[PDB]
Amino acid sequence: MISLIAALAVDRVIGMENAMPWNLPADLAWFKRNTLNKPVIMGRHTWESIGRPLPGRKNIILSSQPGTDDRVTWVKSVDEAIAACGDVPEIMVIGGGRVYEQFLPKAQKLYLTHIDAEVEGDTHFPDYEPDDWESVFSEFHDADAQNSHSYCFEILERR
Ligand SMILES: NC(=O)c1ccc[n+]([C@@H]2O[C@H](COP(=O)([O-])OP(=O)(O)OC[C@H]3O[C@@H](n4cnc5c(N)ncnc54)[C@H](OP(=O)(O)O)[C@@H]3O)[C@@H](O)[C@H]2O)c1
Ligand SMILES: Nc1nc(=O)c2nc(CNc3ccc(C(=O)N[C@@H](CCC(=O)O)C(=O)O)cc3)cnc2[nH]1
Ligand SMILES: [Mn+2]
Ligand SMILES: [Mn+2]
Repeated sequence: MISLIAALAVDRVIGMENAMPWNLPADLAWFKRNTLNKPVIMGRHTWESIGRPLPGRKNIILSSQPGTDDRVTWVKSVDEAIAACGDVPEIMVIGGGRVYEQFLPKAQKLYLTHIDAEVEGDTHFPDYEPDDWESVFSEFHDADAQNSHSYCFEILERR
């Protein structure tokens, strides 16, 4: 089972200049809760952006080039990435835009954070067919002293 997890600002913006230009500790905490103890697949630019392994998860990096860090697993295709996860119940695809596009056809489940923020982007989440997906969980949070936008956790499952 393949799932995508991502946080989307207005217009599906997910990144700018190889970062997320927001700061929402509560969303990072949701990301960790939903990924811990599962393998995470990411593209090389997202690997660079995070800048270090995510602990407690098997980190699998897609790149056409040989790997440059043996603390993580490097693979050269979608199918190799999936195989490197092994017999696991749930594989978490953690981006970025190019990787999300490739895994979205195989995915059964999306974990999307909808952030009420206007930010210029150079990377987007795929323009996914909404009719394909059932919303099974929604949880809205107002901004607070730690989280300077409102945000909504959503889980969708392919119908
Ligand atoms: N808001 C969020 O939830 C979120 C999540 C993740 C990332 N982001 C943001 O998204 C941006 C990065 O996304 P991006 O689209 O630029 O890059 P990306 O998808 O992270 O990485 C693309 C790279 O991955 C490799 N790759 C992808 N598919 C491959 C395949 N099938 N076979 C082999 N290699 C493959 C290639 O590396 P090579 O060039 O080495 O071949 C490619 O250049 C950053 O701004 C980041 O902060 C945001
Ligand atoms: N919902 C969601 N939010 C994100 O920020 C996000 N980020 C990525 C990729 N980038 C990142 C960047 C940093 C960390 C990170 O530092 N997470 C730590 C923090 C734990 C804590 O803040 O609570 C982790 O252990 O997961 C994870 C992913 C992919 N999907 C996402 N999905
Ligand atoms: Mn806002
Ligand atoms: Mn919805």
